Amino acid sequence: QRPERIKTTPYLEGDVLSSDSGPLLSVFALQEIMQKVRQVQADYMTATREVDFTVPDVQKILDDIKALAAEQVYKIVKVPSISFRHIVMQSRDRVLRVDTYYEEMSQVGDVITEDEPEKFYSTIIKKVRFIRGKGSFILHDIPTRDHRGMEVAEPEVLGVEFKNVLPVLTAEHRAMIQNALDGSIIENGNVATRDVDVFIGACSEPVYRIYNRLQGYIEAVQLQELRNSIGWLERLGHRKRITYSQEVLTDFRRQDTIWVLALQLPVNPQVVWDVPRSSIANLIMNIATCLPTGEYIAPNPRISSITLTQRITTTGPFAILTGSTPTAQQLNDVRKIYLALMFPGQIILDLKIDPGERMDPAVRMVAGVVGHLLFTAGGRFTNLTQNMARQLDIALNDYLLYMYNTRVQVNYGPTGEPLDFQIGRNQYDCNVFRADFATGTGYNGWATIDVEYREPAPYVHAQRYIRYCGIDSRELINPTTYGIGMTYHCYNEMLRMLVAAGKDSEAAYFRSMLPFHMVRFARINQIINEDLHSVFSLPDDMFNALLPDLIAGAHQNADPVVLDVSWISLWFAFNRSFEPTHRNEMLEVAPLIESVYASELSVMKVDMRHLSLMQRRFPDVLIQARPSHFWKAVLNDSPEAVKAVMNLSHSHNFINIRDMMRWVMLPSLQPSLKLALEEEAWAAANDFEDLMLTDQVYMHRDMLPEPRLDDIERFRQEGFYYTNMLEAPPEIDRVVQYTYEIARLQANMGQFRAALRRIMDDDDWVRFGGVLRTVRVKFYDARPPDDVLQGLPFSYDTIKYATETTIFYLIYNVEFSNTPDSLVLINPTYTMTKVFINKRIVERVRVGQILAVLNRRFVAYKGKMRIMDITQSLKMGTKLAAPTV
Amino acid sequence: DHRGMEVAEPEVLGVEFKNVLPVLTAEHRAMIQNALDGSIIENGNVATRDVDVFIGACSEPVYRIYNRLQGYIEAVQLQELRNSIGWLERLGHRKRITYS
Repeated sequence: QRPERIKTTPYLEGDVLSSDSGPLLSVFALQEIMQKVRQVQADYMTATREVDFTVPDVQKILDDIKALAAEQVYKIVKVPSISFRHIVMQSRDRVLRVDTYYEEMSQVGDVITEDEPEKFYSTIIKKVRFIRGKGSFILHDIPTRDHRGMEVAEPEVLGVEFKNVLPVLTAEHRAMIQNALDGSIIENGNVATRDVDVFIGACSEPVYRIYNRLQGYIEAVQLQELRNSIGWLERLGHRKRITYSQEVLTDFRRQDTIWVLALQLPVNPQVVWDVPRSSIANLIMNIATCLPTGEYIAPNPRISSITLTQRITTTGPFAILTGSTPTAQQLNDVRKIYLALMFPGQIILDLKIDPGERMDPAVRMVAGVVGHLLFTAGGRFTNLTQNMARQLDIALNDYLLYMYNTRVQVNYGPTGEPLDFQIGRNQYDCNVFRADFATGTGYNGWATIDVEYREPAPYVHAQRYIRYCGIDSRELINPTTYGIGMTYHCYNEMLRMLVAAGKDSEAAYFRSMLPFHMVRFARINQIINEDLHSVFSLPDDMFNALLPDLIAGAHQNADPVVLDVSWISLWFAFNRSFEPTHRNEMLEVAPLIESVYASELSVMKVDMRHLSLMQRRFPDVLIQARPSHFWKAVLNDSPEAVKAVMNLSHSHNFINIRDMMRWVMLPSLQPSLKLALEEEAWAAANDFEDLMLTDQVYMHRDMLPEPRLDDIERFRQEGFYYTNMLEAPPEIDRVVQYTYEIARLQANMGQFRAALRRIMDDDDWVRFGGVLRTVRVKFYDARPPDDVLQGLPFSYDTIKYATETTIFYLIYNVEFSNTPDSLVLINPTYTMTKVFINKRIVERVRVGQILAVLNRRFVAYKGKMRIMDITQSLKMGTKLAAPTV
Repeated sequence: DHRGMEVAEPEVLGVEFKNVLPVLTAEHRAMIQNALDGSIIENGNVATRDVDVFIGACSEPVYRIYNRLQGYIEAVQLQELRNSIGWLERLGHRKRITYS
């Protein structure tokens, strides 16, 4: 089906040794990363905080991330919720109308205190989430009826409840209310073949804001964005060379369907790579979601030995090594070697030292020979540290200087550095094989170009093409040279140096084994340039800057993971090739996962950015705050799958204040429906008055009124009531301004009570500003208890400044038996506290204006329509009919 | 934490005045509280690593020993590990020993 796996000669056919896949290798890498630090901390004495290093189930986390995409942020209801109610007095033509939104809003979060900033942040987040959840809804299949040839909405869909006020009315007011009810006709309702119903109802302003924004977003995002997303998926599949079926997607849209779309494919990769200390997590995710499934193939057994007669056979130089089998640890080290090879700069190999083994000394020398032509230490990226390179150079020197045949002449140089000599009759110089990271003189990438740029990529962050030892992937299909002509510079120099050293049989063996080596790196290049291209790959800037930081020893934010291997593992990995067989199971699903992850991260970031200014806005309320407090507050109300992805390497125990403060400032966002709704709700929540907590609290000595009851029915009709609600605050003059510090200092000196009493006797006003307080609302028909009649804004426990305050509405009731002087007392009663709110909550309104809140325009889809979520169809394998630009 | 900046708790300071607070009057208690709130810790950089620095109380010989130990640690962190590892590498090259 694909021409690069067609084998025409038995040279490339060998027995299967083992197999590996992405889900196994990711868990293996994480386990070997964590076990190393566990062993190091166990062996030596360490002084650090107690943290447990465990390994999670990556497959379950990926499944949870995928399942997160099926959730919906909106609701479909027949009627809107009630937003207005009424309270009926003894009056016959006046009622008290109350807006229910503020009353439900006042009881959402915990009471604000002066010593728990985390609870304050949690309360703010919960209030914003409640506003967003209530705001977003879509109307569908509203009930209507017929009246005089017009379509009239039922009273049920209207957001006003007025059933309890009907009996107390009179004939004229009932007729007026009935006429007002009958007048709310459905606009353009007399025509057929419609799609929406337009009418007039009542709703609160903050909910109306999110409703309008949601309707606008539903109208805006349409087939064009879906076409763009499918086109981007088509380009990505074209790069990945995924096969396509003969089924295509058209742009036909049924007359009874309305699409929604909450995600987009062109994900800004920066949002992924701005997360602090996320290199390990991104690498693990990339291995988990992109690595294919393949098996290891050994070379053909006939390359080493051939038979001329039954008792005459050619013998190879490494017959002892090739007649050996690995153990489990050596197999693990071979897997580590291949894992380091398939990721250039993010994984770096080292050496493992332990005295628990007895190995033949020739194994180390052969490994030192193999490592020079197996690994890369060039001038653009490296696969190993400097120490391993030095050890390999020393091993190569030991192999060269040890002779089991007749000795050849050698001339030593002035310095005592390894490989500093000339060997052989023709005086071949061995100084070029010593490691030099500036040019990569002794390893692969000696005189070859291994990183190039060909075409713009679907992912803008990664544009590089890797070519190990100069092999292009097209050489397996359309070669440009014969079998003899396949070579490159470093390997040829290795062969010539081996010949000059008097070792001819080893040179012949390597010359025979070269094409298998070349084909193996061709397959590795194809794998790294075809399937591993994803968001979680390293950007070009960090990839370029990795090597100079390692050379200079400077601090870097993308420190590679370093693993160790054994000597025989180099030979074992040299005698294998990785040949993929199946593609990854989740290859065509990953971009949706990345989009969901980016959208959740963007929502979290905007929440942090909006909460970061609270200390600057209100200094006295958040004295003991840190960024970590609202960090925990934001993390406590997020999906757990995103947190699991973000904390693969147990990073959250190590971020300090500066790192998270840096991350919040970074301007990168991924737009989505959830982000738009959250931003709109946050914009509606900038005014703290809508959140029902304020600092306009006053104290002024006032008298509970004693009206003259000279005409009982007149007093009943006028609708007398009392409240501590201030319709307008007093002037800036004749008021005094108190502060938390001033009040605390005066209270600690035993002077607060006297000062307040002296102010009160002067008939002035005092403001306890600077501190937000939770406000509640209560209604009373009799005299309220002294807990609220003579309450105070502060409590004695030193004083507590942030104490909740209750606005109370007292309703007067009189009988015919009351004398005109039946409410007067010799000693007056006093009430202290008052609260001013610029909004309008409870109003005394005449019965003729009950239905005067009908000033909102509502559009509702009909009963024949359907609303579907199409975000699950955004898969890589889908191909559209008419291509886009 | 106070007013957006970090302070040191009374325990980490090298004084003991827990048993004198009960008998203090209001002005003296307020003054002591303000003075305690006035102990701001700063951040510093030694051996390309960040540390906290603050003000405390100690006796002269103990402070001298502690200062010498701190200076020795600071000098070690930027020269001695590198010098020792280089010497290990040279000795292992000479005597044919591999050091981990």
